[PDB]
Amino acid sequence: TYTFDQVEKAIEQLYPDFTINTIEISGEGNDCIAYEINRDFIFKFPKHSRGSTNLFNEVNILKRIHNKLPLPIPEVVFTGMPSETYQMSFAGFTKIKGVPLTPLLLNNLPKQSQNQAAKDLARFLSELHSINISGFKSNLVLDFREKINEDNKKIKKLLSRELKGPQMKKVDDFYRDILENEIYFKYYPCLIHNDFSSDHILFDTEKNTICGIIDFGDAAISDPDNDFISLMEDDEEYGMEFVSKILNHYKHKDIPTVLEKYRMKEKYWSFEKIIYGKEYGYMDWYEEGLNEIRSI
Ligand SMILES: NC[C@H]1O[C@H](O[C@H]2[C@H](O)[C@@H](O[C@H]3O[C@H](CO)[C@@H](O)[C@H](N)[C@H]3O)[C@H](N)C[C@@H]2N)[C@H](O)[C@@H](O)[C@@H]1O
Ligand SMILES: O=c1c(O)c(-c2ccc(O)c(O)c2)oc2cc(O)cc(O)c12
Ligand SMILES: [Cl-]
Repeated sequence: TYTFDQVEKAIEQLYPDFTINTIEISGEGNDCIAYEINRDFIFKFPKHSRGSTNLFNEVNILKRIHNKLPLPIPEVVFTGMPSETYQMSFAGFTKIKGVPLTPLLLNNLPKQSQNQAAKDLARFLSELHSINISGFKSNLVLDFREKINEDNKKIKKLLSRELKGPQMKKVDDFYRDILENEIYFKYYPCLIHNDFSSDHILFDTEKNTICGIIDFGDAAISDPDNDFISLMEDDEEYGMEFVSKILNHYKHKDIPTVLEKYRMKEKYWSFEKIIYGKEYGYMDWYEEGLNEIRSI
């Protein structure tokens, strides 16, 4: 964690001409804390080394796709420096004014506004997924089969003395079932947002139109279907019906596939909670995942 004195000092070092008048905490994620500075900029500071690589990733991707997208995205204006601890010490982005398009907010909109929102997200995704990926930096590729095998290995290392025989057999089976299913690894890899959820979609209540996409730190080259299944959850997201509208504008050509990927992903969450948990020292996510795994 950081003091305001630390943030200001960090920025002053690299941007001595930049006058800081105001600084307040803007937000906080698992990877970075955000500061709003002079009410003009969002500055992200990594909470840890791992978070710093997401920050570093966001900056590189945003630089590459700048003015290629049909909706406003953060623009990099300030960058920090690498250390032995952080790949990037901080970054300052233009602030995009607006509020998040919550499930609540969306469902209260004129049926036309909802439909237009679905159209704007579709064409945003269409152009993003169309961006030319050759000449893209290292690390950017996220091969799904590589991910699952690596995860499987991790679950095995973590849970071998935590599960009983029948319970681990269930784990093996699930991972077996995933890996022997071609549709998961068959996609054309494209540049994807990879955390495309309602809290990263900023909305203009005056125009009743989406006015920005934020938080590219998870972006990668992978399965573009990821950017639909993330919006499709019923608890914290928009739901299968609204995403379906988005799918039509996208001109999507295998929607049951999208659906099959959604359901697999929802089941898979227990395992991510174990892994993401253990890695981020979230003993709460680990125990939840562990308890879920010891069940249905
Ligand atoms: N909270 C409970 C929910 O958790 C996940 O969904 C949420 C994601 O976790 C969020 O993203 C954060 O966590 C990810 C790792 O999980 C990170 O990669 C990402 N950078 C983070 O911003 C995203 N913004 C919203 C989405 N609804 C599960 O899928 C969902 O079933 C479950 O109900
Ligand atoms: O410009 C930004 C902005 O406005 C918001 C934002 C976030 C949550 C809110 O509830 C809100 O009202 C605004 O955050 C961002 C996060 C970024 O990574 C980059 C940005 O540029 C902004
Ligand atoms: Cl300067």
